[PDB]
Formats: sequence, structure tokens, C-alpha cells
Amino acid sequence: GRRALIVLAHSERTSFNYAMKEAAAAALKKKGWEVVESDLYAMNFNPIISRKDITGKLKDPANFQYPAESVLAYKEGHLSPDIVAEQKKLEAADLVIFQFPLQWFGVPAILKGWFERVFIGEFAYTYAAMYDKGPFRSKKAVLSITTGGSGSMYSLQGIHGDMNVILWPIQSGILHFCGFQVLEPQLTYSIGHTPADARIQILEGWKKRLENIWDETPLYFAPSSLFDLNFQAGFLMKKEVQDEEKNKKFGLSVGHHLGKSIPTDNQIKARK
Amino acid sequence: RRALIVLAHSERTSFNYAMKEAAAAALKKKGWEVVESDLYAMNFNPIISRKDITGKLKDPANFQYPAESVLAYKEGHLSPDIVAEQKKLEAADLVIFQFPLQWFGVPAILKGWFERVFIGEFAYTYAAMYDKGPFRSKKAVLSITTGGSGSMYSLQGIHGDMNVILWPIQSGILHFCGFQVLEPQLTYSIGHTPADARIQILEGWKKRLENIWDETPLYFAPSSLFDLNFQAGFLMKKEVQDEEKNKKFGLSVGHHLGKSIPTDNQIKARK
Ligand SMILES: Cc1cc2nc3c(=O)[nH]c(=O)nc-3n(C[C@H](O)[C@H](O)[C@H](O)COP(=O)(O)OP(=O)(O)OC[C@H]3O[C@@H](n4cnc5c(N)ncnc54)[C@H](O)[C@@H]3O)c2cc1C
Ligand SMILES: Cc1cc2nc3c(=O)[nH]c(=O)nc-3n(C[C@H](O)[C@H](O)[C@H](O)COP(=O)(O)OP(=O)(O)OC[C@H]3O[C@@H](n4cnc5c(N)ncnc54)[C@H](O)[C@@H]3O)c2cc1C
Ligand SMILES: COC1=CC(=O)c2c(c(COc3ccc([N+](=O)[O-])cc3)c(C)n2C)C1=O
Ligand SMILES: COC1=CC(=O)c2c(c(COc3ccc([N+](=O)[O-])cc3)c(C)n2C)C1=O
Repeated sequence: GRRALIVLAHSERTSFNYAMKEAAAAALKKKGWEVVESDLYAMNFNPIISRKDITGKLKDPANFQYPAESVLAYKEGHLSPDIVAEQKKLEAADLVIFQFPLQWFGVPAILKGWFERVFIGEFAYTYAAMYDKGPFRSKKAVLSITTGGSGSMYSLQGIHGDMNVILWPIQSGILHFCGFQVLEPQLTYSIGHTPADARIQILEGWKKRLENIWDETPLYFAPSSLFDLNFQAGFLMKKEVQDEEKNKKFGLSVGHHLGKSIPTDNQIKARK
Repeated sequence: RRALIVLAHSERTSFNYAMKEAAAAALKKKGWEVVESDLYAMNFNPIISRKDITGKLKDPANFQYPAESVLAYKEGHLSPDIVAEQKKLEAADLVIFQFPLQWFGVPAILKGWFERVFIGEFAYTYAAMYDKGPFRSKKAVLSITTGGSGSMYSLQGIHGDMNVILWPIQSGILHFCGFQVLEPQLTYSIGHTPADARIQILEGWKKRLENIWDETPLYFAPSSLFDLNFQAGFLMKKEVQDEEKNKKFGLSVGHHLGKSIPTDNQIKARK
């Protein structure tokens, strides 16, 4: 059971992405979940950050700083109402699913904009409680991505390079930074070259996984307990921890590779 | 030569805007012809949709952005705003992307600019990816400002290696289309920098631009190291794979090959 929010970033209801969104909703409701949606295109979602995101009067209108004005607005209760509606959905959700086609090695601009306007300071993150200590530490997020390129193109020896590197900015930088436990991504490669029968099994496999999604062990990110969370330290790994690592073959993550070997599928398989 | 400066910041009072003005002035003084794409000031629409095609859609029942926008490109049915931006790019020798780092990437308005402007056949072909892309005779540079300090983005910083963050953008978007990518201008913790230090940052950016074109670009594995076809799955050539197994470092951030990533592969030039 519990509550789920599904954020979809695709303009066509005829797309495989829409089908993936529908499959997820059905599988989840079937197991007793309450499922809420944020179909960004359907909502004509405004993905462009601006001073209009603040309803009240600004602190410094002549020198507008989005981070500070937006935070203050969140605290005093005067963020644009469309933003607040999304924030209420997030707060209510236990599980958050992001369904979208990979576009230029990342998330669609409309979803990127959703993050930029909705993940406001204090609400989504606090510099005092980063990553694992973030506001969404009790939530779990999952990326469900469809790709045009084949899986081989994204393997260690494929022309595009390792998919784990592509996933990092998003899963660690956005999701985990806010405290989310990030689950293994659902990657559906070359969906434009997949047989009808295979497409059918993909939707059933997704529904199948969603039946026990909550109990999955999340992807591995270096705990914040390993860093000196303070300015005059530079937020660098603590002294002792850096020493203990000197003799270790592997780095900790994609981002924390430390100049050494990145554990296999660190951002794809959550078994580390 | 001709330069295009794409800026993604809503405030005329920002440092990013300042940086844009510095670049335009520096380049002009050296004889460059400078064009601008102030996305916010252009009231730019960053959302891809069928509205990007003015002509008749091949298949309106099942809209596929890639195939339709490519057909529109060839037949001349692309939205007027995209056409104007593609013309700016076509003429530009150097493209500067000036923006503040937002959620470990480019602003949504800029991500959308790429999505709507970098149309198939125009900006790339599945045949001539990367090395052989349409923009191989052009050079691109990212000038980024961040809220976090430089140490936060070091191999030991809590955010992790900035080189990993830059990869998706510099390789996946820029180099994929052919661009030779120059070293990124990284301006860290611009909000905790004394007024005197910012003036220097502006001056440092301007002097760099004086010889920007003669810079050694970032290293990306050449397409010749791969068997470019589904038959081979676009993987490195067997010879390469074997001849590489004796190397300590991988080829790049993306092609780390499970080994050590060459230091500052996406920040400093050194093949
Ligand atoms: C701007 C842009 C940038 C891109 N950048 C990249 C990139 O960097 N890397 C990359 O790899 N790819 C990239 N792509 C390609 C993109 O990732 C794929 O085109 C997309 O993921 C395909 O997903 P889709 O939902 O649109 O599917 P669709 O193309 O619609 O295809 C779905 C397929 O499944 C069928 N189908 C639909 N509904 C169902 C259902 N209910 N049951 C069974 N079958 C069904 C459809 O008829 C069709 O055959 C980009 C595309 C764009 C537009
Ligand atoms: C949605 C969102 C997400 C973000 N995500 C991240 C992230 O993932 N990582 C990260 O590190 N940061 C992040 N940031 C922070 C962002 O990168 C910084 O706030 C931004 O880079 C600061 O640049 P700016 O141009 O806005 O400058 P401003 O804040 O305006 O600051 C410029 C400073 O220089 C002064 N100045 C202006 N013009 C001039 C001039 N001509 N000469 C000298 N001084 C001048 C100004 O008065 C001011 O003190 C995010 C911000 C937002 C809004
Ligand atoms: C509609 O699909 C695609 C549309 C794109 O707009 C796109 C793709 C890719 C990468 O995926 C590829 C798949 C196959 C080949 N190929 O050589 O045949 C090349 C690239 C990239 C980066 N872009 C910007 C697609 O696949
Ligand atoms: C306006 O600046 C910032 C605004 C942001 O919206 C933001 C920052 C960062 C990371 O940069 C940091 C800088 C300093 C601290 N700190 O210890 O106080 C923490 C984070 C991230 C991810 N976001 C989403 C900023 O800096």
C-alpha cells in the first residue's frame, strides 16, 4: 500500500511512455496504493523559473536572486500556487516514479523545469541536512527511462559511454541530494526497435516489479557521514575515511570514484 | 570569425549576464562578429511539441518528434523561432553557453533550446555521430557559475567529481553533434566571492577569449575506435579493446572502461 506519485514527461498519450505510466498506475492501485499523477504536458506545466514563482513582494526586487526569494516565499507561504500544488503531491507521496524518454542524455526540459521550480530550498533540501539526511529521506524514487539507442551503445564499450555516468547527475545530484533513497532505474532501451510482443512483456515486467518495489534495496551512494559537512573543511571526506580508502581497489560511486575503478553498475544495480 | 553566445538567465543584473557582456565586448574588440541568444529575453519556448512543425505531419495519429522534426527540417516546415536559431548556429564558428549550474546541469530553458534546435539531419546523423558530426568545424564552450564551492566538486567533495557532471552535456550533446569542446570556464561559489574578485573573474574570462580559438580541445574517444553499426552494436573495435586492456586509465569519463578516469578529462585538455 502507501501513496505513489507518477511524474510523466511525454506529450503523446499514444507513446510507450504513456503506456508505461498507465501500467504503473494499474499495477500499484491493484496492490492497494493510492496513485497520484503529474502528467506535465497534460497539465501544460510551466517549466521556466522566474520571479513570478513568488506571489508576494520580494525581499530585494531590484537584485532578484531565485534561491533566496523562492525559499523565503516557501517559508512565508507565497509561492505560486501551481508550484505549491506539486509540492503537496510530493509531500503526500511515499514512492515517486519519473517516467520519461531520455532526451539529449538527460531528462526532458519540462521535467528539468519541474525540478527547478518544485524542489525549492527548505522544502526539498537543506544545506544543513544534505543527501541521506534530506527532507525526502523517508521516500523512495525511481527513474523509468525509455531510450532510442540500444543497450550496447550505453555499455562500457559503447559509443555513447556508460549509462551509469549519465544517470549520476540525476539520481545523485537531484534525487539523493534531497534525501531520496533511489531505487534501480527501469531502463527500456531502443523502444523504437522493439517487437510488439517484446513491448508487451516490457509493460508486464514493469507491473511485475512494482508489486514488491518498496522492499527493494536502494542504489548505493557514499553516506554523508563520510564527509566534513562544514565550510572551512570544504565538504571533503573526513581525514580518517580518506586514509582507510587508500588501500581499497574500488572507488565508492560514479561521482566518488576517487580516481579509482567505479563499482560495476553503481547507478543501475542496487546490490552494493 | 563569428561567435554565438547563448545565455540562460532571467536577470539582467546577474553575474551570468555580466559574463555574457564581457564575452561580447572581448570578442568584438578582437574583430569577432558577435550574435546573441538571450533565451529569457527572446521569450523562448523550451518545450518540444508538434507545434514545432508548421507543415503537414506525415502521421498525426502517432506523433513521433524525431521523424517529424527531421522531415520538417528537410521540407522547410520548422517553426520560425527554431529556424532563426539554426541559422545563428550555421553561421557561428564559436558557440559560448553561459549559464548558472541548476540541479547539476543546464537550466530547463537551455535544455529545451537543445531539444528544439538540435534537430536530426541538421545537428547530427546516426551515420556521422561525434567526430563526423555537422558541427565538426565549430567549437563550443561552457561558461558555468555555481553556488557550491570548488572543493564540493572535487574527487573528495560531497557532490562528487564535476567531470562526471559535465560529461552528459559536453559529450552527449556538444560532441555528439561534432563540436570540438573547449575547456569549460568554471566559476565556483560566485555568491561568496568578494566584489574585487568578481572583477578579476570577468577580466580573466576576457583575456582567455583573446586566444580561445587556438586552444587545445577536450579529449573524447574518436569514432574510429568503434564499429559504427548495429551488426557490431556500436562497441569498441576488438583490436582497441585488447590494445586498451594494458592501459591504466580509461579513455574518458564516459569510456572509463571500468578503470581509472583520466584526471579532469572533461575540464582540462590532454589527449
Ligand atoms: C529531443 C529528443 C532528444 C533525444 N535524445 C536521445 C538521447 O540522448 N539518447 C537516446 O538514446 N535517445 C534519445 N531520443 C530518443 C527517445 O529517447 C525515444 O524516441 C523515446 O524514448 C521513445 O519513447 P516513446 O514513449 O516516445 O515511444 P514511441 O516512439 O511512441 O514508441 C512506442 C512504440 O511502442 C508502441 N506502443 C505504444 N503504446 C503501446 C502499448 N500500450 N503497448 C504496446 N506497444 C505500444 C508504439 O506504437 C511504438 O512502436 C531523443 C528524442 C527526442 C525527441
Ligand atoms: C533552480 C536552481 C538550481 C540550482 N542548482 C545548483 C546546483 O546543482 N549546484 C550549484 O552549485 N549551484 C546551484 N544553483 C546555484 C546557482 O548556480 C547560483 O545561484 C548561480 O550560479 C549564481 O549566478 P548568478 O549569475 O545568478 O549570479 P548572482 O547571484 O546574481 O550573483 C552575482 C554576484 O555578482 C554581482 N555582480 C553582478 N553583475 C556584476 C558585474 N558586472 N561585475 C561584478 N559583480 C557583479 C552581484 O551583485 C552578486 O553579488 C541553483 C540555483 C537555482 C535557482
Ligand atoms: C528517434 O531516435 C533518436 C532520436 C534522437 O534525437 C536522438 C537519438 C540519439 C541516440 O540514439 C541512437 C540510436 C541509433 C543510432 N544509430 O547509429 O542508428 C544513433 C543514435 C541521440 C543522441 N539523439 C539526439 C535517437 O536515437
Ligand atoms: C544560492 O545557492 C544555491 C542555490 C541552490 O538552489 C542550490 C545550491 C546547491 C549546492 O551549492 C551549495 C553551496 C553552499 C552550501 N552550503 O554549505 O551552505 C550547500 C550547497 C544546490 C544543489 N542547489 C539546489 C546553491 O548553492
